[PDB]
Amino acid sequence: MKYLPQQDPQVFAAIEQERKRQHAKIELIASENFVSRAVMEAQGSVLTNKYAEGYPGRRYYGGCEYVDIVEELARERAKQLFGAEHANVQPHSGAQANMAVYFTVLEHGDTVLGMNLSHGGHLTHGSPVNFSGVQYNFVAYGVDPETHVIDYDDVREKARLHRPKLIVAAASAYPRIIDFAKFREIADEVGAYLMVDMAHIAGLVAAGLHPNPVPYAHFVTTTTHKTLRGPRGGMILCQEQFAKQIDKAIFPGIQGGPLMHVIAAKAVAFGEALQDDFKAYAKRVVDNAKRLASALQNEGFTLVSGGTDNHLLLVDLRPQQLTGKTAEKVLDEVGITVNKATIPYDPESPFVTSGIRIGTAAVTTRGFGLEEMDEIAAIIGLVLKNVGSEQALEEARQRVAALTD
Amino acid sequence: MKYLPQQDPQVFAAIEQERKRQHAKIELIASENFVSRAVMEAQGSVLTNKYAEGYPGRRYYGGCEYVDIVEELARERAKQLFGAEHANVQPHSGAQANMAVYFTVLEHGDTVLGMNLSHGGHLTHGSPVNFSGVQYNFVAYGVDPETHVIDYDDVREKARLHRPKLIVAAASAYPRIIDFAKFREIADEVGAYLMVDMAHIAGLVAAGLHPNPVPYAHFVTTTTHKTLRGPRGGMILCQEQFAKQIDKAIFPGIQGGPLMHVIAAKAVAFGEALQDDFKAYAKRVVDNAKRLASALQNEGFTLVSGGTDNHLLLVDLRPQQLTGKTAEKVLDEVGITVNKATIPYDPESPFVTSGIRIGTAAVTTRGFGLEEMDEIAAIIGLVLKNVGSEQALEEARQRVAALTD
Repeated sequence: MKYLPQQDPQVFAAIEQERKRQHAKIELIASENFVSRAVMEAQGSVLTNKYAEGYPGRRYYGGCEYVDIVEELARERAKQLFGAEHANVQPHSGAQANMAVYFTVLEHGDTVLGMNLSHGGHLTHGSPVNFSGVQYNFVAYGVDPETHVIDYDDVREKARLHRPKLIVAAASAYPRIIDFAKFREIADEVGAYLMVDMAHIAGLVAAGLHPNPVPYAHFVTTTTHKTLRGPRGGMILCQEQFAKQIDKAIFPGIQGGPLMHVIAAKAVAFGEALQDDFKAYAKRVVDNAKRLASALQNEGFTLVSGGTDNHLLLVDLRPQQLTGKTAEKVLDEVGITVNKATIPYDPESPFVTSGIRIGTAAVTTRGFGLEEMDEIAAIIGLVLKNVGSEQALEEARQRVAALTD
Repeated sequence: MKYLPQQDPQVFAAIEQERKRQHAKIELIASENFVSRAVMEAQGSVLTNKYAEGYPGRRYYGGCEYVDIVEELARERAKQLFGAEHANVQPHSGAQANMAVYFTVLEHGDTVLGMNLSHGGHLTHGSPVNFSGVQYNFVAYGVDPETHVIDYDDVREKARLHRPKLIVAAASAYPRIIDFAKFREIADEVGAYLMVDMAHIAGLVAAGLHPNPVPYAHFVTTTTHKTLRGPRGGMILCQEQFAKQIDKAIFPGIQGGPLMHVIAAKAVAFGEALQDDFKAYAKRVVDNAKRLASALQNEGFTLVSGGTDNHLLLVDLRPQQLTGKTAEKVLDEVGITVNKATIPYDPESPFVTSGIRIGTAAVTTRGFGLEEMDEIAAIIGLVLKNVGSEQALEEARQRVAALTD
């Protein structure tokens, strides 16, 4: 940076702290990643100055010729990446992408069937303190209490009983492959739309390491900042038959001016994802997650569903008589960042929990491999088996530092 | 830029076109401005990598110590700038800022009273194709058909008749000072909340050139990218008594992860606005708008309300037998960017219109003054009085080029 240090010493100092923090810690938040310098440059461009309500070639402001090129690059590369008939790259966030789809096909009070929030479902999949659960009548399907895999007979029974207008598949904390074919079959049975929220798994889908929801879903929503490794924002994919309706839902429905600089950054991230090396990266994410899972089991930890098919895993800490809150706190003390997480049929509140959620997307981006996964698991074991030993915690601290250089 | 040119030639070429476009054109879109290099650097920072759901010191993710500092700088500087008891700097946009306030105090189907959309009111103030008009029952107050000033007796009558739960004041195309005291008096009479959407005038308010709505309104919403000259986004100001409710409306109500890099950029923009030179700038914006108004009248143009008290003006093109659409198109041909705009009691559709909307915030930022205002008015006169003369249009083109260097 050149201008920020002089203009705003306070903001610059805080940003610099954050930058150094991102290098020093072992970042295991499943939803996080590190974007490229190109992506950041796009976000830091003069495109923030441009009002561009509407869509390419159909704007409500003149002078959009070039931001049109940018948005179209984003849309076309997204369509290449996922094989979708239509893309809307304007959603400000995952929240707004989901909001727009709901706005398109539902009226206030309509019944929607989503994943149980304590079993992996997201806040925007029906929380009663979120717009989703306040605006619409959400019911939930669950995972099997033993396997922790989605119970498709439960999905089917809930759908047949409650007759939702929309079924939502996908999750913020589900460590196994989702069967989109079965979701569509159930949706077809009850005459419901199917929406898939692939936010967490979007990069994996792009790399062919998770089945693609696009052929099975009427709508696919996603964020651009998780496994897709792009800027912070949302996107909607859909068949051509819903394109007009989806576009109208975003604008003039639920948003105004799009963030053209962020859309530029989306285009850049999609360009990166189209490359062979992104596919290799995504494989290492999944490989690393399996390795970390196995290594954690070797340390004596129980994992939700007994492992992982994707980028993320959940540790069930009940055998160690620890809460997720306690584990999160102590791992923070040694420089390892995780989330506390509710496990299926968790006896604890969502504010305490019996689990931690871990993902490998971020550490994989920084070049961590299988050996690093073994060491991360060993450090977690050292810490969680010795929460009362300051010497153990200091050793962990030193081993964390050794990993991050 | 260093990394974008190599990584993504296509995106870089389009951004470069846009940058050069921003220099070449006379940008008169009332809602636009040019942000500083510091603001852009903040947006282009690694803060995009950080999930920070929740609020400073009360996050749902660890490792937020430094992004907390950034958000708090934004909130505290906003409170300094506007004298508000509470700020929420998380809204992704003006749309979401407004959405959050509505979510806080209204239930589905509640009556809201806003400014007539063809008289200056915004899309999010009750359009039937926007969430506002679909989710809530909007009624409208109008301006006087002769003076084009808000008819406060009409505000009062509509409020007393329809008994709204919320009254919205403020506008996307109102060229005069709004009387917030009178709005609060009417709101008090009918037991309604008052929300002021100061998006357009926020920079002017910060510089003491427009009365501050904060003391009169229960909620004040704004964008950060118009006269405030910040990054693209939203903000809500309110009294302490609504702070918890407003914060909960943004999260977990209507959004997820905030854009921490954009929040950094907001902090920077607020820092700039706190400086003496921003106050001088804002005065020049208003001075330039008055000068441009007077110069346009000298050219024989009729202005909505007969002039301006702020950054923007509307030309009523009916005396010239031109539509706003025609004027917008031909001005585009010579390198002047305006919007077509509905005038009060416009005989034309909102897609054709009888007016153009012009603002001086952007040209003032690039250093234009009173002499430049005279020339801009003279060029507009030359063009709009000679729409069929290619030689006149080429002369205009050359005079536009002379202004932008």
